[PDB]
Amino acid sequence: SMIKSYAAKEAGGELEVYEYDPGELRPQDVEVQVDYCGICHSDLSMIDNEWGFSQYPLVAGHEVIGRVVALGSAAQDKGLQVGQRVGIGWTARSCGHCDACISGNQINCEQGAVPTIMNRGGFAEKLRADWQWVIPLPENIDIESAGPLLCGGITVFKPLLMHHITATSRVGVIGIGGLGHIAIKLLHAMGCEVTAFSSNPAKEQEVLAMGADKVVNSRDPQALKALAGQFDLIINTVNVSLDWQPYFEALTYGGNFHTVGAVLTPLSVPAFTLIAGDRSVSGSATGTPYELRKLMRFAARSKVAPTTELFPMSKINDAIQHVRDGKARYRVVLKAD
Amino acid sequence: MIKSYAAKEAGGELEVYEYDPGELRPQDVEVQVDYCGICHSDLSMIDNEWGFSQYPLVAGHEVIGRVVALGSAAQDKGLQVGQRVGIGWTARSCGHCDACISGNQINCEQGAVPTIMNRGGFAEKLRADWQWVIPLPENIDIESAGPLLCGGITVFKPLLMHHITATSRVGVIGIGGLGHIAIKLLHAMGCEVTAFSSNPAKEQEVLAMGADKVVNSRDPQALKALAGQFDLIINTVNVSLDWQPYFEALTYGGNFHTVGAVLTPLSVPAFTLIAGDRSVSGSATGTPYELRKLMRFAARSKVAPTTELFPMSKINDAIQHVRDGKARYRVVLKADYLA
Ligand SMILES: [Zn+2]
Ligand SMILES: [Zn+2]
Ligand SMILES: [Zn+2]
Ligand SMILES: [Zn+2]
Repeated sequence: SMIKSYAAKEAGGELEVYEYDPGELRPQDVEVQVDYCGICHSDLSMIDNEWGFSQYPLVAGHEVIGRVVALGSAAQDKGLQVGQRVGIGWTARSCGHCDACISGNQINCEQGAVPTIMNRGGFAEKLRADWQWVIPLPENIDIESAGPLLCGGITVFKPLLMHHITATSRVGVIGIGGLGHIAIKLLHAMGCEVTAFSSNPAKEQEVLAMGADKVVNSRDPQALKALAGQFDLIINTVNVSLDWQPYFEALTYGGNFHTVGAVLTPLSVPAFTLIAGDRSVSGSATGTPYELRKLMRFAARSKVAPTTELFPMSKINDAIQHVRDGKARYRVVLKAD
Repeated sequence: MIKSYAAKEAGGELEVYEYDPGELRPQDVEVQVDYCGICHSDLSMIDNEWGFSQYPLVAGHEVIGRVVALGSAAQDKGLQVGQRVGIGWTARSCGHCDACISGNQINCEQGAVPTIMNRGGFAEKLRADWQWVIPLPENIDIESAGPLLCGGITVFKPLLMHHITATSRVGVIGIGGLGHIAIKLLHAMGCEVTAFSSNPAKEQEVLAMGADKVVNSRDPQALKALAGQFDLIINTVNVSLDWQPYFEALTYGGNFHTVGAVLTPLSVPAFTLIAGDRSVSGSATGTPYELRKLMRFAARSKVAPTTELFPMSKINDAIQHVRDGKARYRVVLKADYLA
């Protein structure tokens, strides 16, 4: 069989129609027909070979909502049926047997979990992934907006799990873009007291409507100092460098500053600041198959969805440029056409 | 063909609908939609609340977009292909009646044609007469500008009618979709601004909008204490309140002005008007020139509605959000792939 895809033929290149033969389905593989595929900056990073391990032709896309079209020989009794609506996120394969995998922590597999993009992603009519990483979906989920929940959604949901966040938690979110807006929606659904930190507070009382209780300028020193010791958790979602110190001091005792933004400049973390408040600084990215399964359920039940905008896949290069130019409001989703 | 989201029956959900606009009229301008606000007048038209809806119905009348074509007679009318422009409640007027020829086109003697009726902005593209295609300042925020074309002009127009300046003392009844824009605009004009609010929990938020004072509209004695203190009071709510304390809150020569379409007729004692040389007035949307001026003023003063974004592909969710009373404070659709 041939698979029709949109591929980059060189680093930073525009995507071209590219047919490839995937060969026979591996025993653990599931083949999925793409209905929708989100785009995020990680696709751009891979297209651009920002991280140095891209291989060309490169088929990106890792935020897929689609339907099962075929099951490998060892995936025929793994809870999935042909026709079933499913999702595929950033990861497609893990080893299964290392301590991380066998304990249900497959995203941390010791061999390095395999990105979906590496075995050819969702910017295509079809893709394949290991059955463990093919996420079953709730019957009533909104499929047009669900794709980014698999990348951005799980990225901001995971710290809520790691730090045992409940409705009485006081949580701050730095950045109100693609990731930040989903974090605010999820926190609001959890009943938490939510503060957003943004660049432009007055031109974002919109953020209050998203689910924030309070909105503060992310650089305003007096505002930030006044919040000393107030927060159980502050999630950083931006990948630029800020003065982090006031945010560390805004943590209550036992509080956590948690970055899901891949800030390039290392955080400067004074031991005394950690010591004085029994504070922690941590990080994470995407989650396990179980966490993904749980998030999609929670989002469907709570009626939480990312703010998306649809592009036809036939205009995928326009869609990518839209994301590059910072125009996404807030997550671009491709519709397979 | 133009792809749109249309209601097929009164109160129905919107469905993808293609219609043929025919050849561009000589005075028309075709606009590609980038954003379109939603307000309750879209809902009233979808629901046929007023009895003159025609189905299939393409609503939407708060459009920010770009010129994609100029009619033959609209080629030298200040607009260029690619230019960012707005279309509000109105799409056409006759041009030749006393109202139109004098620069009062919204008061067209024949009835100015609503954008909806002409096929509206819940679509990839729409058309309007070039006079009603409002040019925009280069630096305006386009994502939030849409509702200025309807809600904005609605609360701006009484400021023009009553010659409001920074020395004016102005009250605003209601701090929802219309009230919040009124407060922001009045603050940008330097006025002394009082908000009359039914929700005591929103007081700090309303102060933050630009109100100098917030008064509990459910407290009869707070209102009575304000006798004779206001030059203008703008009603933005569409429910029947006791208007009398607000009439009495007007100074001599003062004005009560409703932009709320209250269904219970206002009870207006002649003696109250007489004793203070007071007036009760109303209005809705404005002329092309007033719209042009409002958008310039809003962009320069950085006044923008507080908006909530949905893609147009989620228009039925967005409409339900507005129906359920959740708008905080104006819902805007972002145009996206229409299949
Ligand atoms: Zn492993
Ligand atoms: Zn992603
Ligand atoms: Zn309107
Ligand atoms: Zn006329």
